[PDB]
Amino acid sequence: VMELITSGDVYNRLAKSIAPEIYGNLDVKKALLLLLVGGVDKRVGDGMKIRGDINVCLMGDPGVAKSQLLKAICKISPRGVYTTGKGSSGVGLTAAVMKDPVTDEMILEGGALVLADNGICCIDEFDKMDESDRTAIHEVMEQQTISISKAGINTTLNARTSILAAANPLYGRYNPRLSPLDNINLPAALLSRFDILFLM
DNA sequence: AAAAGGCCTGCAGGCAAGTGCACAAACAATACTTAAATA
Ligand SMILES: Nc1ncnc2c1ncn2[C@@H]1O[C@H](COP(=O)(O)OP(=O)(O)OP(O)(O)=S)[C@@H](O)[C@H]1O
Repeated sequence: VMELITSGDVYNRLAKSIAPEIYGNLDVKKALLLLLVGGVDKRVGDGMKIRGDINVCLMGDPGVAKSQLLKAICKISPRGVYTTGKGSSGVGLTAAVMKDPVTDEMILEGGALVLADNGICCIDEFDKMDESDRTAIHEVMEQQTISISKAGINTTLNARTSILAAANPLYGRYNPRLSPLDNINLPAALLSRFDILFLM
């Protein structure tokens, strides 16, 4: 580590060595560096916690190869996990609980997110994620708290996670005639939870 | 085998494309009125 700190340019060094198979769009790789490092927080004590994690989202077309960037990152991040928008249903991605009848206890069956705790959740096709399911993610902005009160079980399960998403303009490639945030169908109550938006 | 939690798809939630068009006013010159020139 001392070797690295001495080797200099470490910031832009990693900013280059990230995604070391693709050249260009340096800025988004910069943001990905900032995400994977994360590592801040404010448990204010005797009061409100503050998520010190990053929620960066994209926007573009297949030509951007953003799914490759996701493979890159959540391969580079320890604990990282990948998925798609429609890959896992709502209850599939958040959590599924079984009231174990043997000891009548709580079993958590690997919600994508809880698996994602202390890791970066890669997400594709976030536009088609069936906004009725956008509630779970929307829940994630309020990090490390996924509360579920159904089927005789009413308890919480925390997931320290940073979410990386990949979206598409609804009109395909892009609508020049229309303003931004039209291309980006996401209701502002989602952007405001995101920190960085990178339309490409 | 059916009744009770949960989640998937048929009905339509909806509205801009868009043409018809039924409102209006001068409209272009109607139809007729009234002063003048000639026997
Ligand atoms: N800067 C780049 N360096 C190397 N390959 C690139 C670069 N930009 C695009 N590509 C290529 O673009 C191809 C398209 O990748 P895809 O995963 O299909 O795109 P994408 O990530 O799905 O974008 P979305 O999610 O459809 S918007 C990849 O296989 C890359 O090889």
